[PDB]
Amino acid sequence: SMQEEDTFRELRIFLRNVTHRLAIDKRFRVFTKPVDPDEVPDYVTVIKQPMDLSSVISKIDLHKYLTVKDYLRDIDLICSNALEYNPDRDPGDRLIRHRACALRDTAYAIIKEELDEDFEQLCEEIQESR
Ligand SMILES: Cc1cc2ccnc(N[C@@H]3CCNC[C@H]3OCC3CCS(=O)(=O)CC3)c2[nH]c1=O
Repeated sequence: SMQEEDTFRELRIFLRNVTHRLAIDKRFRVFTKPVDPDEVPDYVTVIKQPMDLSSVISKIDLHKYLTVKDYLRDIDLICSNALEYNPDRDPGDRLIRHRACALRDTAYAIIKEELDEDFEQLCEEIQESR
């Protein structure tokens, strides 16, 4: 219905705003675009589902997220990919891992403060009806 389409449009607006606020944070620059294979050639072989904030924006615009839970799965993926690919004790690896956890924590904190639980519940119930 028109009301359900209005609901998902509001969701997309909300998700674009959250994602933009993450994307403009200097700490998260490394997560804004896909990994360049010329810089990191074994990434594609090690990480089976690459995810980044530009891919998240594309997925929002392709109507791929019907709930905030589905969106947070991809944010969690950005984080888990970083922990998997950069597991070493070296400062480079430790920096990106800290940034990855910060990205995750920041996304969850924004959502905790600004997502209405009844709005998310509505999204989930519409999704479950399809
Ligand atoms: C998304 C991503 C991008 C990336 C780009 C370059 N190098 C990586 N990993 C290196 C693997 C071996 N040890 C050093 C690591 O690079 C650390 C470096 C810290 C600064 S940063 O801006 O977070 C880019 C990664 C990278 N690992 C990644 O997971």
